[PDB]
Amino acid sequence: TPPGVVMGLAWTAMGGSTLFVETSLRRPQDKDAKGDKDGSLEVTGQLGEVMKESARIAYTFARAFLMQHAPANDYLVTSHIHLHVPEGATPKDGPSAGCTIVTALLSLAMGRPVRQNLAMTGEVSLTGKILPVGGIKEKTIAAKRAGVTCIVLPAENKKDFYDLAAFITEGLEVHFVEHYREIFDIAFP
Amino acid sequence: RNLQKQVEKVLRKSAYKIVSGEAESVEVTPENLQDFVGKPVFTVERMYDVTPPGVVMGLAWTAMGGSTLFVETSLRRPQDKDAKGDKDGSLEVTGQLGEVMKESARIAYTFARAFLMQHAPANDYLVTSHIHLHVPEGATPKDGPSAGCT
Repeated sequence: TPPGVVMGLAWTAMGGSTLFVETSLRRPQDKDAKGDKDGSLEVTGQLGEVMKESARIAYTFARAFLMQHAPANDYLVTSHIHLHVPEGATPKDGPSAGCTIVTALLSLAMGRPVRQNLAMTGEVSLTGKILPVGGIKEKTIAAKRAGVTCIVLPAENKKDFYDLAAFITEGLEVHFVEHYREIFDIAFP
Repeated sequence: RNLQKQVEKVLRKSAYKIVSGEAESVEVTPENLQDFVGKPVFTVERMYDVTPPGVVMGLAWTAMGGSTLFVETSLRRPQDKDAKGDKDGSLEVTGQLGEVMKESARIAYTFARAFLMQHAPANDYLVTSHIHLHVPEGATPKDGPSAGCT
Protein backbone atom coordinates (compact mmCIF):
# COMPACT_ATOMS: atom_id res chain seq x y z
CA THR A 1 0.00 0.00 0.00
CA PRO A 2 2.45 2.76 -1.06
CA PRO A 3 1.68 6.34 -0.03
CA GLY A 4 -1.80 7.63 -0.68
CA VAL A 5 -3.57 4.27 -0.90
CA VAL A 6 -4.95 2.16 1.94
CA MET A 7 -7.16 -0.90 2.39
CA GLY A 8 -10.50 -0.29 4.04
CA LEU A 9 -13.07 -2.31 5.78
CA ALA A 10 -16.72 -2.23 4.85
CA TRP A 11 -19.65 -4.18 6.31
CA THR A 12 -21.30 -5.21 3.07
CA ALA A 13 -24.92 -6.34 3.10
CA MET A 14 -23.48 -9.82 2.45
CA GLY A 15 -20.48 -10.24 4.74
CA GLY A 16 -17.60 -7.83 5.22
CA SER A 17 -15.14 -6.40 2.71
CA THR A 18 -11.77 -4.60 2.64
CA LEU A 19 -12.24 -2.13 -0.17
CA PHE A 20 -9.29 0.16 -0.70
CA VAL A 21 -9.28 3.96 -0.70
CA GLU A 22 -7.20 6.18 -2.92
CA THR A 23 -6.27 9.82 -3.03
CA SER A 24 -4.12 11.88 -5.33
CA LEU A 25 -2.94 15.33 -6.16
CA ARG A 26 -4.99 16.77 -8.98
CA ARG A 27 -3.13 19.83 -10.31
CA PRO A 28 0.47 21.14 -10.55
CA GLN A 29 1.76 22.45 -7.30
CA ASP A 30 3.48 25.55 -8.68
CA LYS A 31 1.07 27.19 -11.13
CA ASP A 32 1.68 30.26 -8.93
CA ALA A 33 4.46 29.98 -6.33
CA LYS A 34 2.81 32.68 -4.19
CA GLY A 35 -0.80 31.82 -5.07
CA ASP A 36 -3.19 31.72 -2.09
CA LYS A 37 -5.78 29.22 -3.30
CA ASP A 38 -7.63 26.32 -1.75
CA GLY A 39 -6.39 22.81 -2.17
CA SER A 40 -9.92 21.82 -3.08
CA LEU A 41 -10.98 18.22 -2.82
CA GLU A 42 -12.97 16.47 -5.51
CA VAL A 43 -14.41 13.35 -3.92
CA THR A 44 -15.73 10.37 -5.90
CA GLY A 45 -16.96 6.85 -5.18
CA GLN A 46 -20.69 6.94 -5.93
CA LEU A 47 -21.17 8.77 -2.71
CA GLY A 48 -24.56 9.75 -1.49
CA GLU A 49 -24.75 13.36 -0.37
CA VAL A 50 -24.87 12.18 3.23
CA MET A 51 -21.35 11.03 2.55
CA LYS A 52 -20.40 14.03 0.34
CA GLU A 53 -20.83 16.29 3.31
CA SER A 54 -19.03 13.91 5.61
CA ALA A 55 -15.98 13.75 3.40
CA ARG A 56 -15.89 17.50 3.46
CA ILE A 57 -16.20 17.88 7.20
CA ALA A 58 -13.48 15.29 7.52
CA TYR A 59 -11.49 17.31 5.02
CA THR A 60 -11.73 20.37 7.15
CA PHE A 61 -10.75 18.42 10.23
CA ALA A 62 -7.72 16.99 8.44
CA ARG A 63 -6.58 20.39 7.26
CA ALA A 64 -7.06 21.65 10.81
CA PHE A 65 -5.08 18.84 12.38
CA LEU A 66 -2.29 19.30 9.90
CA MET A 67 -2.02 23.06 10.20
CA GLN A 68 -1.99 22.58 13.93
CA HIS A 69 0.74 19.98 13.58
CA ALA A 70 3.29 20.99 10.93
CA PRO A 71 3.40 24.76 10.33
CA ALA A 72 6.15 24.78 7.68
CA ASN A 73 4.28 22.47 5.31
CA ASP A 74 1.63 24.23 3.21
CA TYR A 75 0.86 21.29 0.85
CA LEU A 76 -2.69 20.65 1.89
CA VAL A 77 -3.85 24.24 1.86
CA THR A 78 -2.96 24.72 -1.80
CA SER A 79 -3.24 21.94 -4.39
CA HIS A 80 -6.25 20.16 -5.95
CA ILE A 81 -6.82 16.58 -4.77
CA HIS A 82 -9.09 13.95 -6.28
CA LEU A 83 -10.31 11.17 -3.98
CA HIS A 84 -11.99 7.79 -4.58
CA VAL A 85 -14.25 5.68 -2.36
CA PRO A 86 -14.92 2.19 -3.83
CA GLU A 87 -18.44 0.86 -3.54
CA GLY A 88 -19.37 -1.96 -1.14
CA ALA A 89 -20.39 -0.70 2.30
CA THR A 90 -23.89 -1.18 3.56
CA PRO A 91 -25.17 2.45 3.65
CA LYS A 92 -25.84 2.63 7.37
CA ASP A 93 -22.19 1.71 7.89
CA GLY A 94 -20.84 3.99 5.17
CA PRO A 95 -19.58 6.97 7.18
CA SER A 96 -17.75 4.55 9.51
CA ALA A 97 -14.72 4.56 7.22
CA GLY A 98 -14.23 8.31 7.43
CA CYS A 99 -11.08 8.08 9.47
CA THR A 100 -9.26 6.13 6.85
CA ILE A 101 -9.63 9.08 4.55
CA VAL A 102 -8.48 11.26 7.40
CA THR A 103 -5.42 9.12 7.56
CA ALA A 104 -5.00 8.88 3.79
CA LEU A 105 -4.57 12.60 3.38
CA LEU A 106 -2.03 12.61 6.14
CA SER A 107 -0.03 9.91 4.43
CA LEU A 108 -0.28 11.97 1.28
CA ALA A 109 1.07 14.87 3.30
CA MET A 110 4.12 13.27 4.87
CA GLY A 111 4.64 10.98 1.93
CA ARG A 112 5.41 8.35 4.56
CA PRO A 113 3.33 5.13 4.50
CA VAL A 114 1.22 3.92 7.43
CA ARG A 115 2.25 0.93 9.45
CA GLN A 116 1.58 -1.98 7.10
CA ASN A 117 -1.52 -4.22 6.82
CA LEU A 118 -3.21 -2.07 9.41
CA ALA A 119 -6.91 -2.25 8.92
CA MET A 120 -8.97 0.28 10.78
CA THR A 121 -12.55 1.45 10.88
CA GLY A 122 -14.82 3.50 13.17
CA GLU A 123 -16.77 6.74 12.93
CA VAL A 124 -15.02 10.00 13.84
CA SER A 125 -16.22 13.40 14.85
CA LEU A 126 -14.55 16.73 14.07
CA THR A 127 -11.95 16.66 16.79
CA GLY A 128 -10.96 13.11 16.24
CA LYS A 129 -13.57 11.77 18.59
CA ILE A 130 -13.80 8.17 17.52
CA LEU A 131 -17.35 6.85 17.98
CA PRO A 132 -18.49 3.21 18.57
CA VAL A 133 -19.35 1.12 15.50
CA GLY A 134 -21.28 -2.11 14.93
CA GLY A 135 -20.61 -5.29 13.00
CA ILE A 136 -17.24 -6.11 14.52
CA LYS A 137 -17.72 -9.80 13.69
CA GLU A 138 -17.90 -9.65 9.91
CA LYS A 139 -15.23 -7.01 9.83
CA THR A 140 -12.98 -9.28 11.87
CA ILE A 141 -13.44 -12.39 9.76
CA ALA A 142 -12.83 -10.37 6.62
CA ALA A 143 -9.66 -8.90 8.04
CA LYS A 144 -8.50 -12.31 9.30
CA ARG A 145 -8.11 -13.46 5.73
CA ALA A 146 -6.64 -10.08 4.68
CA GLY A 147 -3.27 -10.28 6.42
CA VAL A 148 -4.22 -7.73 9.07
CA THR A 149 -1.73 -7.17 11.90
CA CYS A 150 -3.01 -4.29 14.04
CA ILE A 151 -6.66 -3.28 14.09
CA VAL A 152 -7.54 -0.07 15.91
CA LEU A 153 -11.07 0.24 17.27
CA PRO A 154 -13.30 2.68 19.17
CA ALA A 155 -12.35 2.67 22.79
CA GLU A 156 -16.04 2.29 23.63
CA ASN A 157 -16.36 -0.96 21.67
CA LYS A 158 -13.74 -3.29 23.18
CA LYS A 159 -16.30 -5.41 25.02
CA ASP A 160 -18.07 -6.30 21.82
CA PHE A 161 -14.73 -7.22 20.31
CA TYR A 162 -14.27 -9.43 23.35
CA ASP A 163 -17.70 -11.04 22.84
CA LEU A 164 -16.46 -12.75 19.61
CA ALA A 165 -15.60 -16.46 19.30
CA ALA A 166 -12.08 -17.15 20.63
CA PHE A 167 -10.11 -18.53 17.62
CA ILE A 168 -11.08 -15.53 15.50
CA THR A 169 -9.11 -13.01 17.50
CA GLU A 170 -5.86 -15.07 17.55
CA GLY A 171 -3.01 -13.23 15.91
CA LEU A 172 -3.86 -9.59 15.33
CA GLU A 173 -2.83 -6.77 17.59
CA VAL A 174 -5.60 -4.42 18.64
CA HIS A 175 -5.75 -0.83 19.87
CA PHE A 176 -8.59 1.13 21.45
CA VAL A 177 -8.98 4.87 20.88
CA GLU A 178 -11.02 8.01 21.47
CA HIS A 179 -8.92 10.89 20.03
CA TYR A 180 -7.65 10.46 16.48
CA ARG A 181 -4.24 11.80 17.55
CA GLU A 182 -3.66 8.39 19.10
CA ILE A 183 -3.98 6.76 15.71
CA PHE A 184 -1.53 9.31 14.42
CA ASP A 185 0.66 8.28 17.33
CA ILE A 186 0.45 4.67 16.17
CA ALA A 187 1.05 4.86 12.45
CA PHE A 188 4.23 7.00 12.66
CA PRO A 189 6.53 6.04 15.60
CA ARG B 1 -39.06 -0.17 26.55
CA ASN B 2 -35.45 -1.19 26.23
CA LEU B 3 -35.09 -1.58 29.94
CA GLN B 4 -38.22 -3.81 29.80
CA LYS B 5 -36.41 -6.22 27.55
CA GLN B 6 -33.10 -5.88 29.42
CA VAL B 7 -34.97 -7.03 32.53
CA GLU B 8 -36.65 -9.89 30.73
CA LYS B 9 -33.26 -11.25 29.77
CA VAL B 10 -32.23 -11.11 33.40
CA LEU B 11 -35.20 -12.98 34.67
CA ARG B 12 -34.90 -15.46 31.85
CA LYS B 13 -31.22 -16.33 32.47
CA SER B 14 -32.12 -16.41 36.09
CA ALA B 15 -34.69 -19.08 35.28
CA TYR B 16 -32.08 -21.09 33.48
CA LYS B 17 -29.95 -21.05 36.60
CA ILE B 18 -32.77 -22.50 38.70
CA VAL B 19 -34.15 -25.31 36.68
CA SER B 20 -30.57 -26.64 36.36
CA GLY B 21 -28.29 -24.31 38.22
CA GLU B 22 -27.08 -24.91 41.71
CA ALA B 23 -28.25 -22.00 43.86
CA GLU B 24 -31.94 -22.07 44.67
CA SER B 25 -32.23 -18.30 45.04
CA VAL B 26 -30.94 -15.53 42.85
CA GLU B 27 -29.89 -12.41 44.77
CA VAL B 28 -28.78 -10.10 42.03
CA THR B 29 -26.09 -7.55 42.83
CA PRO B 30 -24.40 -4.87 40.70
CA GLU B 31 -21.27 -6.93 40.76
CA ASN B 32 -23.04 -10.25 40.16
CA LEU B 33 -24.77 -8.73 37.09
CA GLN B 34 -22.14 -9.65 34.49
CA ASP B 35 -23.12 -13.30 34.61
CA PHE B 36 -26.66 -12.38 33.67
CA VAL B 37 -26.25 -9.52 31.23
CA GLY B 38 -22.62 -9.39 30.29
CA LYS B 39 -20.38 -6.42 29.87
CA PRO B 40 -21.49 -2.73 29.65
CA VAL B 41 -23.06 -1.05 26.67
CA PHE B 42 -22.79 2.62 27.72
CA THR B 43 -19.56 3.81 29.38
CA VAL B 44 -19.04 7.46 28.43
CA GLU B 45 -21.59 9.49 30.34
CA ARG B 46 -21.68 12.55 28.07
CA MET B 47 -19.91 12.48 24.74
CA TYR B 48 -16.90 14.24 26.27
CA ASP B 49 -15.69 17.29 28.17
CA VAL B 50 -16.13 20.47 26.10
CA THR B 51 -13.37 21.39 23.72
CA PRO B 52 -12.82 25.06 24.74
CA PRO B 53 -13.06 26.75 21.29
CA GLY B 54 -15.85 25.17 19.34
CA VAL B 55 -18.59 23.28 21.18
CA VAL B 56 -21.59 24.19 23.34
CA MET B 57 -24.05 21.60 24.58
CA GLY B 58 -27.22 21.96 22.57
CA LEU B 59 -30.44 20.44 23.68
CA ALA B 60 -32.73 19.26 20.92
CA TRP B 61 -36.11 17.57 20.81
CA THR B 62 -35.55 14.72 18.40
CA ALA B 63 -38.37 12.32 17.58
CA MET B 64 -37.53 10.06 20.55
CA GLY B 65 -36.84 12.29 23.50
CA GLY B 66 -34.40 15.14 23.93
CA SER B 67 -30.67 14.97 23.21
CA THR B 68 -27.62 17.11 23.90
CA LEU B 69 -26.06 17.53 20.52
CA PHE B 70 -22.66 19.13 20.36
CA VAL B 71 -21.95 21.50 17.51
CA GLU B 72 -18.55 21.70 15.95
CA THR B 73 -17.00 24.36 13.81
CA SER B 74 -13.51 25.21 12.78
CA LEU B 75 -11.40 27.76 11.04
CA ARG B 76 -11.49 26.66 7.43
CA ARG B 77 -8.20 28.11 6.18
CA PRO B 78 -5.04 29.93 7.33
CA GLN B 79 -5.94 33.29 8.76
CA ASP B 80 -3.14 35.61 7.55
CA LYS B 81 -2.64 34.68 3.89
CA ASP B 82 -3.60 38.31 3.16
CA ALA B 83 -3.39 40.82 5.98
CA LYS B 84 -4.64 43.43 3.43
CA GLY B 85 -6.61 41.50 0.77
CA ASP B 86 -10.32 41.84 1.64
CA LYS B 87 -12.66 38.85 1.14
CA ASP B 88 -15.21 37.51 3.58
CA GLY B 89 -14.53 34.23 5.35
CA SER B 90 -17.79 32.44 4.88
CA LEU B 91 -19.26 29.60 6.88
CA GLU B 92 -20.01 26.24 5.45
CA VAL B 93 -22.85 24.82 7.48
CA THR B 94 -23.54 21.11 7.04
CA GLY B 95 -25.43 18.35 8.79
CA GLN B 96 -28.39 17.77 6.45
CA LEU B 97 -29.76 21.14 7.39
CA GLY B 98 -33.32 22.11 6.73
CA GLU B 99 -33.87 25.28 4.75
CA VAL B 100 -35.04 27.16 7.81
CA MET B 101 -31.72 26.39 9.39
CA LYS B 102 -30.09 27.84 6.27
CA GLU B 103 -31.80 31.12 6.84
CA SER B 104 -31.22 30.86 10.58
CA ALA B 105 -27.50 30.26 10.29
CA ARG B 106 -27.09 33.00 7.75
CA ILE B 107 -28.72 35.38 10.18
CA ALA B 108 -26.61 34.07 12.99
CA TYR B 109 -23.36 34.59 11.16
CA THR B 110 -24.24 38.06 10.07
CA PHE B 111 -25.39 39.03 13.52
CA ALA B 112 -22.25 37.35 14.89
CA ARG B 113 -19.80 39.42 12.92
CA ALA B 114 -22.10 42.38 13.59
CA PHE B 115 -21.62 41.71 17.28
CA LEU B 116 -17.89 41.29 17.02
CA MET B 117 -17.49 44.75 15.58
CA GLN B 118 -20.34 46.01 17.79
CA HIS B 119 -18.30 45.36 20.92
CA ALA B 120 -14.71 44.53 19.96
CA PRO B 121 -13.90 46.68 16.91
CA ALA B 122 -10.16 46.02 17.04
CA ASN B 123 -10.80 42.31 16.72
CA ASP B 124 -11.67 41.06 13.26
CA TYR B 125 -11.10 37.31 13.62
CA LEU B 126 -14.62 36.30 12.58
CA VAL B 127 -15.33 38.90 9.89
CA THR B 128 -12.31 37.94 7.78
CA SER B 129 -11.46 34.32 8.60
CA HIS B 130 -12.93 31.20 7.11
CA ILE B 131 -15.34 28.92 8.97
CA HIS B 132 -16.75 25.45 8.62
CA LEU B 133 -19.82 24.73 10.76
CA HIS B 134 -21.74 21.52 11.48
CA VAL B 135 -25.13 21.34 13.17
CA PRO B 136 -25.73 17.60 13.88
CA GLU B 137 -28.76 16.06 12.26
CA GLY B 138 -31.37 14.73 14.65
CA ALA B 139 -33.40 17.80 15.51
CA THR B 140 -37.09 17.88 14.77
CA PRO B 141 -37.61 20.08 11.66
CA LYS B 142 -39.57 22.63 13.66
CA ASP B 143 -37.09 22.96 16.52
CA GLY B 144 -33.98 23.09 14.28
CA PRO B 145 -33.66 26.89 14.60
CA SER B 146 -33.81 26.56 18.40
CA ALA B 147 -30.19 25.46 18.24
CA GLY B 148 -29.24 28.86 16.85
CA CYS B 149 -28.66 30.46 20.24
CA THR B 150 -25.95 27.91 20.91
